[PDB]
Amino acid sequence: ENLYFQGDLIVSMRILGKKRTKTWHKGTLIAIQTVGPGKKYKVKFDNKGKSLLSGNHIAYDYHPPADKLYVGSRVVAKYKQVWLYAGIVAETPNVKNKLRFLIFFDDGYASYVTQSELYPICRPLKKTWEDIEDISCRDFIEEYVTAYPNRPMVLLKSGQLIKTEWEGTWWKSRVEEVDGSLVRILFLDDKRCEWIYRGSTRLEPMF
Repeated sequence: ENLYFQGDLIVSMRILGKKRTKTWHKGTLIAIQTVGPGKKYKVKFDNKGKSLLSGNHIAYDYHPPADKLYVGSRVVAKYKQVWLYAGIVAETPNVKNKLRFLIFFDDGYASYVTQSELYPICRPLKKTWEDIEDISCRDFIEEYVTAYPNRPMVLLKSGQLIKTEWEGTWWKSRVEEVDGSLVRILFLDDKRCEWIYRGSTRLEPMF
């Protein structure tokens, strides 16, 4: 069946859709199609083309109120070239994170963002992490979200020497900076930095 309405979605609304690049882009919802119990959403993007997308691959083009965001909420967020990329809410605003949202992006990256940097996915899966492609990231997120608020983390201080994983091996590294539940690691040989979640198994003390 072709529908005009489905939940709070309405044909002709402006929306965000996930392109094959895995980045998300502005478009118009031009059809809603059902095949038995399944639903698909046809989006005409502003620049490039039409896609027929599942409901977990479209997002509303507004910022959600804080009371609709939980740990485990499926979102699209500003990713640092600024793109929109999918992720999971790991923390909501509190004193210890200076009232920011912590996002775990689908590729394993973590960042603090503000409400104005977030968009809600329209039809998230019941287990929101189940559409994370990478099995290792998917399993990590499942454990994190379901164990929350029980969060094993390593206490780290600037100047501390540790081993950090990159491309499957351990590297000598130094803590450069700490920000909430994130640590900025300097890889000593490569002399570049990366922000990493303090409960990541990439930090040798967590492994």
